[PDB]
Amino acid sequence: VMYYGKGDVFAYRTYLKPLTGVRTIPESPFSGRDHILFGVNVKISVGGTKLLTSFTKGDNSLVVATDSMKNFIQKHLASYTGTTIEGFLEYVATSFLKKYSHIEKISLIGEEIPFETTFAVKNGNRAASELVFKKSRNEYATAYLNMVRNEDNTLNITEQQSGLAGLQLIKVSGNSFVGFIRDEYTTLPEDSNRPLFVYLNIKWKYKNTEDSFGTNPENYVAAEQIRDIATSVFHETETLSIQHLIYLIGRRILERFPQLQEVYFESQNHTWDKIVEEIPESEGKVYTEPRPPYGFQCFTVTQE
Amino acid sequence: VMYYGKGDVFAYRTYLKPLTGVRTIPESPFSGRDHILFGVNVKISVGGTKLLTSFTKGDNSLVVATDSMKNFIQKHLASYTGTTIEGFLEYVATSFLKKYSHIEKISLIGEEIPFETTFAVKNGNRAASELVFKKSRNEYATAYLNMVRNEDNTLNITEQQSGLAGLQLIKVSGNSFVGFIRDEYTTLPEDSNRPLFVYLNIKWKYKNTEDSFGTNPENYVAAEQIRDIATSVFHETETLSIQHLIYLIGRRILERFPQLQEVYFESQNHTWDKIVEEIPESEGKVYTEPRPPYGFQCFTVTQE
Amino acid sequence: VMYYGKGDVFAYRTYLKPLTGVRTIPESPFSGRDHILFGVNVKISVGGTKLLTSFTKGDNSLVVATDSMKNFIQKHLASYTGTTIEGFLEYVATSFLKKYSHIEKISLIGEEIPFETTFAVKNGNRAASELVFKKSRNEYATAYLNMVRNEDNTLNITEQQSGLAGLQLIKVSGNSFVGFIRDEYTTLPEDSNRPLFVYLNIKWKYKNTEDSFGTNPENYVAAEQIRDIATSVFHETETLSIQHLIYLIGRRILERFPQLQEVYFESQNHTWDKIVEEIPESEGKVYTEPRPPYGFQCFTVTQ
Amino acid sequence: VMYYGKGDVFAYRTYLKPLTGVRTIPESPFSGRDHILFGVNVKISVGGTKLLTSFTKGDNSLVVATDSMKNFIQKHLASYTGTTIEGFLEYVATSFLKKYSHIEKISLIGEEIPFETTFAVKNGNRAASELVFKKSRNEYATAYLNMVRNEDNTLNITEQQSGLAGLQLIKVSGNSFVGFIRDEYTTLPEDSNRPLFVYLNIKWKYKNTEDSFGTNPENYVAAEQIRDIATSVFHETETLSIQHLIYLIGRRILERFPQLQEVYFESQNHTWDKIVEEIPESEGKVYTEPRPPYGFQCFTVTQ
Ligand SMILES: O=c1[nH]c(=O)c2nn[nH]c2[nH]1
Ligand SMILES: O=c1[nH]c(=O)c2nn[nH]c2[nH]1
Ligand SMILES: O=c1[nH]c(=O)c2nn[nH]c2[nH]1
Ligand SMILES: O=c1[nH]c(=O)c2nn[nH]c2[nH]1
Ligand SMILES: [K+]
Ligand SMILES: [K+]
Repeated sequence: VMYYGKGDVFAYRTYLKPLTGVRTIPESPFSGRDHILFGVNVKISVGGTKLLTSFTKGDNSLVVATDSMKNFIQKHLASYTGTTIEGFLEYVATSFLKKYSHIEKISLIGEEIPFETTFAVKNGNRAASELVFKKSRNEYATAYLNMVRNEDNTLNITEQQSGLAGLQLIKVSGNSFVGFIRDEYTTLPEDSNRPLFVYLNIKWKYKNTEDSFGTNPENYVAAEQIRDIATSVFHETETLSIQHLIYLIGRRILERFPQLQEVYFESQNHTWDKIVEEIPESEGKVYTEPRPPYGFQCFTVTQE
Repeated sequence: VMYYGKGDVFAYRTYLKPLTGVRTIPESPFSGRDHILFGVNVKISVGGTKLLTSFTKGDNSLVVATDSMKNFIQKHLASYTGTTIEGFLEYVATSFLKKYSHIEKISLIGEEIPFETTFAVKNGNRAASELVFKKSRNEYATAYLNMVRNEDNTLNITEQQSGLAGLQLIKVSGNSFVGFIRDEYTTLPEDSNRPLFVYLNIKWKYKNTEDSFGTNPENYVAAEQIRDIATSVFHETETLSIQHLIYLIGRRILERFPQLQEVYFESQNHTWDKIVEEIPESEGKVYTEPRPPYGFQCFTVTQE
Repeated sequence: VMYYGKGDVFAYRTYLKPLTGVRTIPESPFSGRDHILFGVNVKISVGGTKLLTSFTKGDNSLVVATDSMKNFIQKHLASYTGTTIEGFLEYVATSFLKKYSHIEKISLIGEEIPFETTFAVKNGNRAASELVFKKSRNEYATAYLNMVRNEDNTLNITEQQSGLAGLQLIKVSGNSFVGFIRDEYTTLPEDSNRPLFVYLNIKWKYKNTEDSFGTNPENYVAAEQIRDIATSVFHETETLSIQHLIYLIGRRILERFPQLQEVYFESQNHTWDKIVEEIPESEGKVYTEPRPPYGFQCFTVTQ
Repeated sequence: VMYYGKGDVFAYRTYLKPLTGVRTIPESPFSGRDHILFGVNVKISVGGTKLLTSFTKGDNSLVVATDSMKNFIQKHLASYTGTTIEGFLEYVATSFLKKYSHIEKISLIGEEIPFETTFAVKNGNRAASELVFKKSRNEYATAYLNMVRNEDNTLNITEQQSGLAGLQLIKVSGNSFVGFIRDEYTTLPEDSNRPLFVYLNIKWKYKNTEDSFGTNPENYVAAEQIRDIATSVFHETETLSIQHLIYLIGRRILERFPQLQEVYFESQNHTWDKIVEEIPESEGKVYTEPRPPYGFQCFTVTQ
């Protein structure tokens, strides 16, 4: 292996072109993005056979400084005329390979830095502010792109993936975990009604990479829509396990977005431990945080 | 000093009595709390002269185990019939001093563990779920209560404070920082239009402790309402500094809630560094994260 | 309350004057610091009645920018000719009040950013490198100082405290927790031999603030020495609780350092849950991490 | 992809069999581990075609609960008679596949939870305590293993890697970064003498997986030895970049350990920004923390 690059390249852009013209689904009100404020955290990795002597001999002649990669990304966010993180990565990648002909491969990650709207009173009414936003440390969209230079100096995308990370969902009832193996290693009781708490990271891959860019926005799959599918399916389903839930989420995603080829889940179980099972004159209960060990699941659903 | 206790006592309750009957303000739609899910992280500290030998001699005779304090808190969340974190702390404190007559002082912190609503489709329409909620790692309500046992075995509250913590607000324009001291230590340029990014922790104290409990909910001051005041005032104000902003927020809080005696702010400056000042054919700009050092302000506004 | 300032002012200096000739105690090999690399994270807070209009009116006329306070701290680390964090804070505080006559109060915290030695082969044998150091995320020294301007324009230190933060110690055996209250709320079993795991933050105050500066190193109390007292006392003591342990650590500190007036402890309990009590043909056991709730204690011992 | 498992399975064992008799290298004093306290954080992942319906149908008939995998790991730390994390993973993997015939693949990660010795006064002199240890949040050893069941029902290790994570090293002088591309995107100045601060994660693969287990300790490669090679090489080398440094560390590792097939590096640059270039009557400088963006390098050296 031989790569180098820059991580935590934060870049915040005001007044990116808005995303509109999207295709709606039943599970989501999502209709676009205003883009008054657009934040992204970028990681860039580059490789190429001609970088070998930068390691073996300390020869920096063909080294693009990682600080210069940071400048490149931040300057390109200023000149980007598109509407998605996916399209921003394509713009950076193509531009970088065109600039540096000795680079054979570039890999990019972009993570949304999300902001939410806030309320303000003016002119006699309360409305969402066009100026003041709230930083969110909850779920966020992601994008991944890898591009190569071939022998003829043409460029090709070699992998693209979009995602939603950091979704944390708890369903207070309507979940069971029963019927698992009971042997000399089993101390977990069967539970016909648990408050399942799952962390979800969901990633999708398009059949046609062009649909990821937003240039024809009706073919874009928005992380907001994926989020809303996940919450709807969790609500709708008497869950039998996390494994069962994520399969059903993935099936719904692929049904709503026929332009997707596959969806990949990384899930974790953070369900609370029960303290009080019955409260006089109430349907409530009390729970608390478990010990650190967490279950996890990794699963792909494909159109096939 | 001589105290001991338990921290990170997480407790999650389903179906707490809902908070309703609140008094509204122009800046906020807030109208109550459903309390389908109510999470709190509690810290308890206790003291008393009769605990001295637990330190000086290793005599545990009068030691309530900190693990038992955890049980006490979690069991009392199950039996709590009120509607606020403030009232929950009062219930725990009074109950604990009544149980343990050798304890002279108790201090409690409760921090909300907030959950947000999610969307689900059922019966032909999309609506907010009554079952599936999203864990929020953004701003959260707080409460503080200290109670003492006097010589006659009567109990008194000796300090109460409510709060909002973890609010992170960025205003993209309409903020200046000019006119500060320019001497041999000054390298900061004057800036007539910066994207001010502030972290806010806001705490308030009631004139009458009873109003904090929710028993007559029209006198309660909700953290949600305080949040919405903060965002409105930030939007409304051409800010001249963070100091200027927080004074104005505090004045608005005290005007809207005459039952409050004072409000206290801890603010931090996290404003981004500018990278690109002018973009062809756009009003946008690009910014990035600053170096670690952060400014901060601590300020009290009183009805007087 | 009316204050403002700057936090997370990191400042690293190479080749600070070495601290040498500190009086040793039996529990610790410490006698000084080479200061090839000296790192500190500073927080500065300032107040004064003349700052009122910066809040009430948005008037920045008397505002020293917090960015300028960062420059002030960093430049003063370059000009500091002393040997301790405590003395550096005094130098910053005195200098700032002398510079800015409208400021009536300054509070400073300094937190060591610690670096440990590493091995390098020099002339065929391993020795400590004089160039390569390892950044440590374990325990670190601390210092606090509050200085005011009086009505007669003299400057006065009103509060000083030094400390050791982030010490995490686990003693595998030789600890009990028995005899506590057993009532309706008690589920914890008594334990005559637990692997007590404590986090310790230890703070001390000097009788004479000048001793904190290091100018006469013989009277300086080093956080490294406090660390080694804590480990020695934990080892020597069949503990009966954390409360019992911290009292005994405090007494030993005050006995070793008669120039101190007080020692203050903030401790937390992080003892593991036992999973396997007996292993064939072994004295060992298996444990795991507990649920999140943690006990804590706060206690002052005075000289 | 179709896998599931358990993460953050902490397990602490007292009095694991000591690791002794490891062949030493010049850069390191390491020859063994006392194992009075042995901590590991384990992650387990399992797969098999017979798990399909647990996802597609909600059928838990063939689901080993992830909670039960936690019990399995913790009980096997109690019964483990060997001396290394690598060997513990092999024991868990073999045992799990032998127990659960429907599982075709198991992947394990083990991360050391390191504890350092402390001083106690014993018979009038400081010595290392045999009871009191300090939890370290610095560098730690790692191990990875993937084992499969073949069609003929033999079990086979398909991947093994050991490592050292979290090493943070700063060399105050004797580092340059010059000669890189200067074009429209370049603002970084050349620097002939920077205080290079690197984070290093170093991973190695053995030619013969058995050598990783420690059964013949003479062939075991200890993370402590890798650490000390890295510090020695950093000290000895006038570095020309991180890229140059990690290549040289890798070559030294492979020279010292002919039983290794490869070494893999993940490095990050955290070098401070210079604030004060010259201090009167001193060789020292002042630096501060940079903005967040960090450089990184990934590189394999092969035997
Ligand atoms: O949904 C779950 N899947 C599992 O595999 C599991 N194991 N323990 N609890 C569990 N819950
Ligand atoms: O609002 C601000 N207040 C300050 O005190 C300050 N100092 N630097 N920047 C600043 N911004
Ligand atoms: O040392 C201890 N002190 C306490 O107060 C306590 N409570 N539970 N366990 C404890 N251990
Ligand atoms: O050692 C370094 N390698 C790099 O690639 C680099 N880029 N900026 N600074 C750097 N330092
Ligand atoms: K819709
Ligand atoms: K309203």
